[PDB]
Amino acid sequence: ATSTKKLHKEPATLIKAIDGDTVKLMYKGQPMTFRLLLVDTPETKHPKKGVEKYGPEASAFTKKMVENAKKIEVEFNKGQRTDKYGRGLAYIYADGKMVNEALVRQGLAKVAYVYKPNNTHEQHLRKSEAQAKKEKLNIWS
Ligand SMILES: Cc1cn([C@H]2C[C@H](OP(=O)(O)O)[C@@H](COP(=O)(O)O)O2)c(=O)[nH]c1=O
Ligand SMILES: [Ca+2]
Repeated sequence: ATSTKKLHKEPATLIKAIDGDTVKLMYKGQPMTFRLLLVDTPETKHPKKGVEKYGPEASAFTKKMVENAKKIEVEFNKGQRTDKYGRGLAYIYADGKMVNEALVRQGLAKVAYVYKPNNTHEQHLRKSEAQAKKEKLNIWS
């Protein structure tokens, strides 16, 4: 934790975006896929369901946002660095834009998994979801 000052923000290079909630970044030389902490996007794959309303689109935001971005950083919480899959969870940042929250403020996502204490950003995306719901964004539509 040295001086850092809480959570640290590490650069990274965008490789390939899967959907709203998941992408492959080159965090410290080495390809790796990442999961968005406290956040869920309408399922997109797994037949165990099908295209969740706002699914395809829900992924038509994270992609570019990352592509249109010239640089991006990753913020590790305080809990586990990755989930039982090899996919690390963080609020991936894009030009100071909280994708996880960005997507939340947009009605393209829901607040899922708040983990203790790997959720040092709860409230934040919470107020947003309330705003995207107080008006009726996509889902909450
Ligand atoms: C976001 C998140 C997902 N996970 C795991 C739980 C879920 O398991 P299960 O798939 O078996 O239901 C899965 C949901 O991630 P997806 O939104 O990619 O499905 O990832 C965590 O353990 N901690 C997390 O913060
Ligand atoms: Ca999802």
